[PDB]
Amino acid sequence: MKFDPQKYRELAEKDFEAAWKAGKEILAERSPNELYPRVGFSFGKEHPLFATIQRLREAYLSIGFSEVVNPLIVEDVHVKKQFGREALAVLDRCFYLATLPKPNLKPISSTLTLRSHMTTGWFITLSHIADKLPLPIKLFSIDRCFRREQGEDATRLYTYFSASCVLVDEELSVDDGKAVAEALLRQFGFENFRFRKDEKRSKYYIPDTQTEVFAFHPKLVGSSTKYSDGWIEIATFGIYSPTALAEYDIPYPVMNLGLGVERLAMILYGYDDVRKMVYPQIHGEIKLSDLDIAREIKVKEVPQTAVGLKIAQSIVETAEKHASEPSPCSFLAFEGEMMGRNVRVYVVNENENTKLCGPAYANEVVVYKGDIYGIPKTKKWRSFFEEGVPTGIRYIDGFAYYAARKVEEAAMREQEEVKVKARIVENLSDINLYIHENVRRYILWKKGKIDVRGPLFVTVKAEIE
Amino acid sequence: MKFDPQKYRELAEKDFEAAWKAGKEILAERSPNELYPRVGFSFGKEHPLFATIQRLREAYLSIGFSEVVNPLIVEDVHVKKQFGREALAVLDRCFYLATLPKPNVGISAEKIRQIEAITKREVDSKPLQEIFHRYKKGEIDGDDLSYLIAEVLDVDDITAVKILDEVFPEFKELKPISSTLTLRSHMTTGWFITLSHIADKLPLPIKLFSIDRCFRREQGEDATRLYTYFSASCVLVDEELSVDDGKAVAEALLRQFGFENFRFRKDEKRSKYYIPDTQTEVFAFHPKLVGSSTKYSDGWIEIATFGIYSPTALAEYDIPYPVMNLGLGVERLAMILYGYDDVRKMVYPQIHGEIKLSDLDIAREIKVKEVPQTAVGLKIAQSIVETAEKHASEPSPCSFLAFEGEMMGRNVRVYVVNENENTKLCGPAYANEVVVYKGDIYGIPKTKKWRSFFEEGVPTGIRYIDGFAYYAARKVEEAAMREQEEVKVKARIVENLSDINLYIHENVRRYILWKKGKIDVRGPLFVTVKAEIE
Amino acid sequence: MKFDPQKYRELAEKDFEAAWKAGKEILAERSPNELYPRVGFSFGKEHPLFATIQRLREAYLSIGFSEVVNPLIVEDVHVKKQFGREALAVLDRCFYLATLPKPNLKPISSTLTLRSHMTTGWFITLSHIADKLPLPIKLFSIDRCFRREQGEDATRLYTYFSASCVLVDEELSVDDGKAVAEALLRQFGFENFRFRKDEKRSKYYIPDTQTEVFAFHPKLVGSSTKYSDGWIEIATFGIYSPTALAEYDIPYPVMNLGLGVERLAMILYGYDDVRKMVYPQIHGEIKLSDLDIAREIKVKEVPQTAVGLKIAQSIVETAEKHASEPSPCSFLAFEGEMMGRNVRVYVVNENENTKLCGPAYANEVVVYKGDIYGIPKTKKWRSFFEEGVPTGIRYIDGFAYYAARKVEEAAMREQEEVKVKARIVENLSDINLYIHENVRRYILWKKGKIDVRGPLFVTVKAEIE
RNA sequence: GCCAGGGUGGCAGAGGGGCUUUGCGGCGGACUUCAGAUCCGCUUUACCCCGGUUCGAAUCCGGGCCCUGGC
Repeated sequence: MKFDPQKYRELAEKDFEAAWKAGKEILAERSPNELYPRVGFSFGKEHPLFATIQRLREAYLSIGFSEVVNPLIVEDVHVKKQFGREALAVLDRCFYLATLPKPNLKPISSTLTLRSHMTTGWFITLSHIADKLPLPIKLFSIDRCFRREQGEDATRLYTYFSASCVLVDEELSVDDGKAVAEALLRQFGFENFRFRKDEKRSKYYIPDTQTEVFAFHPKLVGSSTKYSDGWIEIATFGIYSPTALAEYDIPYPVMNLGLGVERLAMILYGYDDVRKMVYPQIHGEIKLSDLDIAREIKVKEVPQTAVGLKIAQSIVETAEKHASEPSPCSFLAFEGEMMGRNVRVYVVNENENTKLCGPAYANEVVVYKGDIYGIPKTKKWRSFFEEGVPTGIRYIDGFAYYAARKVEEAAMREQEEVKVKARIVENLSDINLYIHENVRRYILWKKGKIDVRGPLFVTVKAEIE
Repeated sequence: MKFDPQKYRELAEKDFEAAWKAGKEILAERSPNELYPRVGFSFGKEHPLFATIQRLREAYLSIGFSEVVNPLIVEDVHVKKQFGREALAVLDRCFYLATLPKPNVGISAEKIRQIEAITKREVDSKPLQEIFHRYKKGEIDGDDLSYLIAEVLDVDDITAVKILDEVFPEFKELKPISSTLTLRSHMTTGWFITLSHIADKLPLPIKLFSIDRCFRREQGEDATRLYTYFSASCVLVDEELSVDDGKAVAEALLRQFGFENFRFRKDEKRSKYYIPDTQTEVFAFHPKLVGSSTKYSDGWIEIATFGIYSPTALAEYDIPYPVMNLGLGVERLAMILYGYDDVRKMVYPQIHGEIKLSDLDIAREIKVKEVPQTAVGLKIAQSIVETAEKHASEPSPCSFLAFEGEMMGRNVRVYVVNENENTKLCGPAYANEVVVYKGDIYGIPKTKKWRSFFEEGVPTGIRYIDGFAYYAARKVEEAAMREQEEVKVKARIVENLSDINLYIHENVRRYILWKKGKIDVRGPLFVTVKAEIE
Repeated sequence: MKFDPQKYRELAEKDFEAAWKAGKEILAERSPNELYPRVGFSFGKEHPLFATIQRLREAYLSIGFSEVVNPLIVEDVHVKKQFGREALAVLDRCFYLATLPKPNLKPISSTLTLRSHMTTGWFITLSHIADKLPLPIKLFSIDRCFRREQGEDATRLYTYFSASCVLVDEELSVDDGKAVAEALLRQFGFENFRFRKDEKRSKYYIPDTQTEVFAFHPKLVGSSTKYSDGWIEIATFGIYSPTALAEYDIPYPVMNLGLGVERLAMILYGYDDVRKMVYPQIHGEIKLSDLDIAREIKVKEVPQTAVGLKIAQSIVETAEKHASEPSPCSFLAFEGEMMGRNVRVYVVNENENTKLCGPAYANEVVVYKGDIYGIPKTKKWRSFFEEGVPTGIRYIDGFAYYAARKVEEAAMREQEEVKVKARIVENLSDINLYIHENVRRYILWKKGKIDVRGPLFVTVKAEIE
């Protein structure tokens, strides 16, 4: 709480030590659900796809290439202008745009298509600058492309990100391509590169320039796949053919290297299935840490009065040392006034030969691997207690609150005697604990279980007058 | 050049000052095209649109929202689910995905095909009535290097393409076929699908954001709208919600971009997917706008919009809780932060010829054509100037000694003179320098009449005599190889850069023209270099 | 609130419109202090110094230079090794490190000094790589330096940040220096550069290489200073002398360009006084937006019961249209049961000839330029209402809550009649409004004022039975 | 959305059924010239897109777009 400088300032000159020790008075007194980790901050988390995209941007910028937004929607005539005759084939893997005619139903296609790869737009862009700006021109762009590859999903998606670039100089060669691929891929952890001529020999690439780049990443050696040797095809590139360049009045050769993001991303953040990486939401991949699930386990009924706390608090203090004495027996826990009149708290076990508290009064709730267990701190369960996140809430701890807050109900009810007992524990409920319905449905969905059980056997009587 | 530590140590330990001055020996003697600005490092620049998007990411992240990738291509059924009846008005402003069907090589064009002479161009090879049939079952793009290179001989596509053109006119009868698939008009269309899968399996509140592309038609014009755009959207999922929660987010978001005051009016559209009376329009005030030419003189501009999804559509996806949705339009925000008036010019500049090259960049591109190739040549010119500088007002004729040394193992002596009389050694334009100012290349002399071109422009540091000098030095150097014995190079008047030995790659030339720039480098240089090589 | 899909899902098929309109039922009902802008998110803000540092890093990286941490604490023998004879002078502007001897008081100096500029550490670093790594070597670093410049503060501080770099190649010249300075400064908005030989001709720089770079920034033209012409000295550089290089076995020339951050930062974020930029906290520069001050203006006593709200709410609805009728007069506002018994709310003015409500019942509280005003939405005050942030809380609005929550006190008090009236308003208090003591001390410190005054003249009687 | 004047080559802007401006600038060449000017040759003979009238349209009529004096 807000204190007074002087007080402590002067109170210090007298006896420092006792002044220091006094400090503890400013610290707040926290109720159950106001304690860690039932309380904590949060923070946004980014998507591996996008993250990688940004990483790609800086990568490209880190090597001279300036950013550009290339045309996305274009007329198929462009694709035709680029692939000479082989263009008919290409237009099959591409989509077209169809609109709905204004009824004064049935969609009407148009010559408009979405670019399959970045290269379709490059020529459009380069046409306006290849002859005006000073050479060498280095441009790059990381945007969306659309492709109808068989029109499936099991293999690939309809929309992907291309991390493309183009180099424009008087003299170029398959070498400049290799050069860029390296500089780019190195910044991502790749260490060794191998280039092999692409067989499909696409017509838009000067015959025999089209290459396929293979890179070595240590993060892949020993991978649960064929990429075990560490290598993978990561990018392709070539030099545009004078044919296509001419279609747009571009006088100089052009080197174009383009890499698929989704793949890099999977490699970078360790995903096996593209779809499960980019669309985790849909493919049920939602996840919460043990710590998070912990924070979600809260007390249901907590003493409202400041007295109730110090009451249930004691209720526990007793059963901690007297959970042995054979019953019938009794121990006074608390004595004081609340709201208006004195009260006494009792803890016993009316049953014959046995123990005051059940063998599970001191079991702690802890989370681990997605499960909410209820277990005694025994060398047996250790691991769970040293790799999971313990709630810090024990059976008694959780019960006592129900008790204390219960006499509180009678206090303002005019009563004079309350019987709050508890035998078995078949869930969190029986222990004055809960979790939001959404986290329940969570654990359920994640096929996780909640083994919160055990014989508590603990009764508490209180009398107000 | 490299030196020796030991040496320099043992010389400095005794006679310091002497070592110091002796340092100059390690520096390099740069030739003309090796001096600033003729040389420079380069760095890449970011595109404003993308830049803004990155900021947006951070901005959202900074306020608790987590990134996500919503579904982009979706079945219009979803729209119909989100707008109830009015769903029609929308789907008309949307694009549908059409695709080319396969050329049915049977039935329709099989009967009237096997009645004539199928193929003639010697190709033979067993009837690929099956390999060409797999084309109706499932093929691709790079499959053209499968039914040719490995079928009827002929590598890759040396004949693969034409055998399809001159033998099968069927391919030129294809037309895209519409479908039920579309391209989201706004991030919202995809939010329902994404939220459907988690709105109840994750802890509340749920804060998700995504900055991705969307598509929409609008009078099919660019000066009225754009075909594709970016939406920096977000959704807030919690039990209790009110437009307040929408305002708060908006503020906390825009506040990271400068805006200092916000106002929220209700949107008259009252869209169906939003609870009635919640679809708010958010207006924010940003300084950069105040006192501007745009319609945002006062500083206020509608920057985003938001509402609370109608429990009607939530059900269409089994979402029990209410959800808040705020959507910022990227391009605009970009335009503001980076000062652009016209969207189109902002994002697609290259196409709209909004290219530019600062003065310094032009200066850097102005090189020196003829440059001495020998360590001797340089000195020759350096001196040719050295003398041409001193003896500048000597009534013609006359002559002066410039350089006397050995070049390629043959003594040489170069001189600077003037043939005519009744004048001075060098023209009144020998001292002019090439400076770049406001996009033009000038050939002016330092004067209180030109100050503005030296304190705002960027001097190349090259003067007529400098450029020329280097030219001559080459000539004399060339003769020292042609084994000649007397070359007298001369330069009268200057019309352009050529008459000075200065040139600029063609593209830069074209750049200047495309920008309506002028190169005014004229003047009477008048100078000759007589060099006797033995 | 959490609704049921089916219900609305089916309820929709019947009559959509009425279903849609029904939606408003899930929206939360917000109390006064739960409304915007009395509620809102927050977010960290970065420091212009650091921000600039980072900008510098990327700048350097953007041009090939790799990062390095150079020695900060070093023996003055190094400075000596570097400045030949002129070193005695240099050691005056530098600090030394002194420790306290272990008493089995009086600090004991040592030969240890903190680097004044980056150059002191460079040689140390370069010595280990200049001959091993492949040329050209490009390194940079942006860290702290210490200097005893006259030992003041009015002119400069004891600690500053250097944005330094070094280039190591076989052939170098004052040109490479200029080149780097440009590439670097351009990325920050500078457009034109001019270099002039530095007079001090420091001995560690090959005689006549030491240069001073001047850059032109449009953001400066028309500045409230001599930097009006747009130019400013931004960085200095040179080529190390063979003398010093030899002291560390470095065989090749070295170009070193170093720029002062604090200055760039001021230029970038528009600060006139260094100290007020980097240490704003100390030099009392704390600031809050009108919007922020707004959020801080809250209601002090708000109706606890759901009834109280709809009560005071009406209390206002009446005085909105009946704040005219001459008094004595009366108007019934609300009639209903709360907690257990019916109640009626009355609003009048027992005084002779006058008006029911004071001429200031409808004045809105709004913030502007750091001041909390209380004014009527009149064409006169417009600006304030269109450039400041209006609370949305009007005199009545704020009072009514006090009223409603007041009958609420009598309701659970057994009473049967409450007189809640209000005449003058000499502050927020008199209007059931407040601001945390820290914001008060704020406005005070910022010499801002709170003109919340005006004749409210409004009484409210309620009777429970 | 609505009255109307109009939508010509790299730039400006005259005319108006087919022949047709002009100036600037540019492209190449010529000069006894010591200063920013001089002369000769030069382009795709230019006038949105779809129809209509016609022997013939950039110049006449309808529709789709673009600037503007305006509602």
